[PDB]
Amino acid sequence: MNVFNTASDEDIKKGLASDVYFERTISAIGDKCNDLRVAMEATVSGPLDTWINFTGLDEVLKLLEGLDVDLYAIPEGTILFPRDANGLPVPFIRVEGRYCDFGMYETAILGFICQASGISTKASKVRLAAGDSPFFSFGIRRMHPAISPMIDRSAYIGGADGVSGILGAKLIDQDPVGTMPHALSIMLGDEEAWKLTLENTKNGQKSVLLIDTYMDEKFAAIKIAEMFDKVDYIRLDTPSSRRGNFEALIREVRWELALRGRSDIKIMVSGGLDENTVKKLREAGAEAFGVGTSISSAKPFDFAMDIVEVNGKPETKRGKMSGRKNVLRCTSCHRIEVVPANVQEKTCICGGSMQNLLVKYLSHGKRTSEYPRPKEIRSRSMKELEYFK
Amino acid sequence: MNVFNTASDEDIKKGLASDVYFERTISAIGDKCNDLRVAMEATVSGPLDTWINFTGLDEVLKLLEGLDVDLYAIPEGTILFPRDANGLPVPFIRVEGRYCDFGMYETAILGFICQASGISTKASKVRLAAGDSPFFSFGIRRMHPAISPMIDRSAYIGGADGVSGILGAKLIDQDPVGTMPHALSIMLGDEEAWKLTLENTKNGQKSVLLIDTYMDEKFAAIKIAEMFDKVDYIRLDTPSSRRGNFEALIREVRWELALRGRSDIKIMVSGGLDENTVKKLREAGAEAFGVGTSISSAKPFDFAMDIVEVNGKPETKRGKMSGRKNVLRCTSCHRIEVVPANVQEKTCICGGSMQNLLVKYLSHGKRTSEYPRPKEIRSRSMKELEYFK
Amino acid sequence: WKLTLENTKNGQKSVLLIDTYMDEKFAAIKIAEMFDKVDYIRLDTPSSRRGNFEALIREVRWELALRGRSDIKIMVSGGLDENTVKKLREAGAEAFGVGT
Amino acid sequence: MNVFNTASDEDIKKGLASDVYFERTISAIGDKCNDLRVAMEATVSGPLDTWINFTGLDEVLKLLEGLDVDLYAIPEGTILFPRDANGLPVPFIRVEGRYCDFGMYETAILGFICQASGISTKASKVRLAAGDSPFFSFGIRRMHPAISPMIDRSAYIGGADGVSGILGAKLIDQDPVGTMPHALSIMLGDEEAWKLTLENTKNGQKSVLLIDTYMDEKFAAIKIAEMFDKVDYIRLDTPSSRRGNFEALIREVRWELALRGRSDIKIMVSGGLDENTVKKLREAGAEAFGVGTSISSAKPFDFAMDIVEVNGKPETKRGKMSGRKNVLRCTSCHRIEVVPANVQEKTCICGGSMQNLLVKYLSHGKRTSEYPRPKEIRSRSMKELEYFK
Ligand SMILES: O=P(O)(O)OC[C@H]1C[C@H](OP(=O)(O)OP(=O)(O)O)[C@H](O)[C@@H]1O
Ligand SMILES: O=P(O)(O)OC[C@H]1C[C@H](OP(=O)(O)OP(=O)(O)O)[C@H](O)[C@@H]1O
Ligand SMILES: O=P(O)(O)OC[C@H]1C[C@H](OP(=O)(O)OP(=O)(O)O)[C@H](O)[C@@H]1O
Ligand SMILES: O=P(O)(O)OC[C@H]1C[C@H](OP(=O)(O)OP(=O)(O)O)[C@H](O)[C@@H]1O
Repeated sequence: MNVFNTASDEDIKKGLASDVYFERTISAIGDKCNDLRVAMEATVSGPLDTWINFTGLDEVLKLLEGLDVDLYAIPEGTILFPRDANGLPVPFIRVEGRYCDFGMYETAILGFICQASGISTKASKVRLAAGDSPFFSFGIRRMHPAISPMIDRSAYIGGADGVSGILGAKLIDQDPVGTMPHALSIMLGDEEAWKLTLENTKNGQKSVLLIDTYMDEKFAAIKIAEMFDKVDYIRLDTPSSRRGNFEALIREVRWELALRGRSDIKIMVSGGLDENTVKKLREAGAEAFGVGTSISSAKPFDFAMDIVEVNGKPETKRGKMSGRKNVLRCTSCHRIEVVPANVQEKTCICGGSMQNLLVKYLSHGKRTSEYPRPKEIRSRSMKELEYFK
Repeated sequence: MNVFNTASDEDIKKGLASDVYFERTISAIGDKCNDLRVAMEATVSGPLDTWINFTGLDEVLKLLEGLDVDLYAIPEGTILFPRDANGLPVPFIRVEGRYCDFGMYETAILGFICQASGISTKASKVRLAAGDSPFFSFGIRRMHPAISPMIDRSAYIGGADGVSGILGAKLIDQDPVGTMPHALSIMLGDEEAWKLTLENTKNGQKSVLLIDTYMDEKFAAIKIAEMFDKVDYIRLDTPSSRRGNFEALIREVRWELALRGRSDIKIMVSGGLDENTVKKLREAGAEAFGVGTSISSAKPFDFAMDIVEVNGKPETKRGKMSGRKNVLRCTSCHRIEVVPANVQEKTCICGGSMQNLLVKYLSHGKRTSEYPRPKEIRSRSMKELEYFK
Repeated sequence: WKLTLENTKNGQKSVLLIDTYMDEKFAAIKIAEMFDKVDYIRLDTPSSRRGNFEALIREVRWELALRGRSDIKIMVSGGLDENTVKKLREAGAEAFGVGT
Repeated sequence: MNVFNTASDEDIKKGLASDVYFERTISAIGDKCNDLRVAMEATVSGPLDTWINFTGLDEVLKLLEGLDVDLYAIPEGTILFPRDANGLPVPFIRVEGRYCDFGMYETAILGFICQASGISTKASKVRLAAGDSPFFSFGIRRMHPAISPMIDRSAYIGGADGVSGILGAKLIDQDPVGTMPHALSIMLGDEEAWKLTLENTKNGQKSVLLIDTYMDEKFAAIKIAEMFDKVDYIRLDTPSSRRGNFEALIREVRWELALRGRSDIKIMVSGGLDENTVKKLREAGAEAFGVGTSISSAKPFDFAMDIVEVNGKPETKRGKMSGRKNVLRCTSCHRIEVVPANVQEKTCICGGSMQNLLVKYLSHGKRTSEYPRPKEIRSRSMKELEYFK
């Protein structure tokens, strides 16, 4: 109950950020609440035609910490498919305890991993397409500001080299990235805007000039070459109506610059980009990318949380598989097999042994380890992404 | 800088929930900041093959209130296309003042109207498809909890009769909606779960029994008919793997019940529904719908904010149209024409006059009127939706 | 443009090719504030620059009207069909150059 | 200004075969005409999803010869893509001189290389499909007679073994090809027509009998086998309405003939054929092909001519790349790189060096060499086609 239409940390920790049916149900359970011990696993019902970059667990731990519950989960930054080598739904997190003790957090728990995972996953796809070239997350403006930090966080972990959001950058412990806007050229004109921008580019940072405000990207690039020398990048946000063939335009520009002996001036692009768009433009000559919407508004994975066991006995509903289970992965080929919890390791043909990926993060509500910082996590994520081409 | 990865009301009001390039630019503008008066209009670059249910302005006013800026906008709950009768981009909100005075809020302003509008718009499409039958917003679990209230808000305004979120319901001033979950049947069994659920259904509320936990929807429905009498609804969340032909199953169930003289038992459905899904199931016999994901994770409209005027003179970049402008609509056929601000009304062939829709909400940072409550807004929205079949 | 206007004769309408160097939009504004008796503005916009020709024509027509020059008609050419011509005429074009 | 609606050699040399805007413009340039030295290169805007067999330069030289202009160009019969290994538009001909001196010839210059190149290119595709079997150009009847010779010329150079046009054949210095028409059978009947045709087949030429006039190709073939002995070919122009499955019919015919010990009688086909049609029929058993329309009316490449330099300084418009340039090709793999004129050779990975393909054909209006005859050119063309499967 704050200024904007949002739930505060307090609200979500109090369980006010959830569906009423939960508390109403717990209430209905009454005295029986004490003798109701369950284990619930979270699986992906959502898109199965893609792998996923798991992200958002950090938020889950911050919420369940303190409650008398054991919590297992796959570490953020891991990349794998929603179904194992044999089509078994893979459980990303498991929670054990009194149903009534944490049941009202289903809503929040899902929310913390659904949207985030979609975001980190899209960034990963974009990462693969950007290759050795850098791309940055510029999409918070597309979503509610209240969640601007988690977006950049997942984007970063997903593979984004940098991030534009102030708070998101703070969260990942990196300096925000940002270039002069069109606004500047509209108010002061290109010449004065570029001068101001070059004069104000500081530290170990590269100068970048926005050139599609008024002129034709081609002639704007020439004008800049003959007007300034120390300019690292030329950024193009070319209006879609002007974007007849972006690839061709980038080439035209690159040739014109080389002709004037300025092949040193790199080219950056932004505005409505994908893994697809990014890949084709990088092949055209682009070396820096600004990616937003496609990542920030990435569709969320449809995670579901279900009781898979009741007071030690396997129990579920139709469409779900009962029993607590582990997620074994080949330390070599990364083959994955979902198995019953009473199986820790297994022999993986080709490579070696399959060890469990599901790690215990909470024990009786207490953190079993120190949670990794974002940079550490995206570090894992990139090694992880290496296995997907 | 709070517990979860979110920006607090304080953070966003301080402008910490934005791209660094803004402050960095303002800073670069320096002394010139005082003599830089601009007017920026917000237009939809996003999906143009659809109309839109504008929503989120409330958040914008709560943010800009206090600043020396005049603000015009189309009222939330209005429904129209992103381009006028002649393909001119329609401006949904206009802001006038010193660029440096509010420039850092571009990020937040967009975020407040992009995601929300997508949500309210999808709910509207779902509304049209539900007809006289009720549908509720059950999708917050799919997104970050921090924004669970704004989601239900837009969903409600979009046409949802009810909402499941606790905070969202508080915000719209309506009681949250919710039915017994599968969890209850897994822990206590159907028989005991249905009894508990019927015993705990109170007030002017209708009883609803979740029947797809263990049995076949068909036989579960029969068992319920011969077991209880006062049961208003039968809810089916049938697992997709069991959903061979949902329509056919609903019919099978409805016939079986009628045969046993229980045609009074209505049928509710939920789980992966659209305007499409909802329409076909309503034709099959469903009378109540639970809709989530499709609405809560609805793609956002790609709003852009651009300077359209500088110190009284028309000014913009390529791909944008300069000058402050009004949005005139036929009070009859609702034909829309974007025109230069110096045109208040116009004659609309067929019907009568075209009046301006862009209303001044803030004058020098002060609210020019009392903002409508959600119910009032969705009331407008439904009259508005009436014009679209 | 000066040469072209100076050499337009007889019962003929002046037409200025504006997509050589600038952005059609700003080139149109520059022309409005620079010359008065100009009957047409011709756009042969390179395909690589033709992201959405229809939208560009509109942008241009609005900009000109804003400056009270709605009298300046718009002509188009370059890779046109019955299809292309029909959609551009609906966008605002009033003269077409059709070849290939 | 002659009998038919055509421009005579005189008319085109006088520049009457062009758009008025040229002379009108030159005139407008006036006194400035003397100090306007430009270099214009011709590039393909046209179809880029295919390689091209350049043809028509011969006509260009015959027109520009005499004028004070230097002219470089890729030799006719060369085959390559419109864009180099890196997507740079490839210039096929360059002209240097006073703009006013030759500017009015843009129209004609393009016309000479646009239509022709399309024709030679299609013939090349047909060549590849005909394999070691011969195909002839029979399509002049589809286009205006005034240009019947240039059509056969390009068709020949493209790979056609022979040509039907009288003048075109004269131009390539080969005897025209031609078989008895249906007309003969309609006027005299098959029996008398075939006799006449066999009696009048002379020199080192093969007898060919048109058999689809009256009978069923199958029985007509049998009748011919048992009626004549020295018959080299059986030609089928089967009406499309009778062409249920041409491939199957050819087989039926070939079997019937073999059964009667006449497998020596080869089969020729014609009428609405492509690279596709030709390939499938050759696999069915056809050994000779008559191809017209598809080649004679082949779509033209959309060549454009643009000033790429003005008085020694690089200059162009948007969408074009400035500066005079060379077209380097790997003498091995035939990799192509468009480069600035000040680069003659380059090292081509894999194979060896890349030499320039753009050759100087005119120097101050004077031929720098003796132009190759058609046969010589198509000889080059076939070696050239060898690199494309
Ligand atoms: O999140 P980003 O990747 O930065 O892009 C978000 C918007 C903006 C950009 O268009 P605009 O520049 O707003 O205009 P237009 O659609 O005309 O190209 C792009 O086409 C997307 O629709
Ligand atoms: O937001 P909602 O409309 O409620 O639905 C969100 C999820 C859940 C439901 O599937 P599950 O019941 O989780 O399982 P399954 O996919 O197997 O049907 C549906 O198919 C969507 O994927
Ligand atoms: O016969 P017309 O209708 O006049 O047009 C013929 C060519 C030229 C024009 O392109 P260019 O201006 O040559 O270049 P681009 O293809 O890059 O647009 C058009 O796209 C056609 O391909
Ligand atoms: O240039 P050519 O390859 O020789 O073909 C040109 C025409 C003639 C032939 O049909 P006809 O024999 O005129 O009649 P039909 O279409 O009925 O087969 C073929 O189908 C093409 O349409």
